[PDB]
Amino acid sequence: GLGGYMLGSAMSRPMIHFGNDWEDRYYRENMYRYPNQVYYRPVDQYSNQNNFVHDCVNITIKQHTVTTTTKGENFTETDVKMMERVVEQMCVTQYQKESQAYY
Repeated sequence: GLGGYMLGSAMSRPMIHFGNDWEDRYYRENMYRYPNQVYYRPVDQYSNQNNFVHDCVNITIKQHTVTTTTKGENFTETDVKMMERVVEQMCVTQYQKESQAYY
């Protein structure tokens, strides 16, 4: 749970076309190191994905930096920015089992 949320047991690595070839490659080359689990606050009612993705691209990104750097990993500012796109996806990629209606 992590308290307020559902840290789902695992989810898929997304694939995302960044609009630049090397930003696609940057993420893809890194998708192994990147999260395999994210928090989600469920869009039961609120609606637009960005509104709930707030607590994700906040607290998931924190919990995949702080808690990964703890073992001696380190994701750069760029690694983190790349992860934003993946975390907005993953949070939905999880609850998509309803929210394919929304996304």
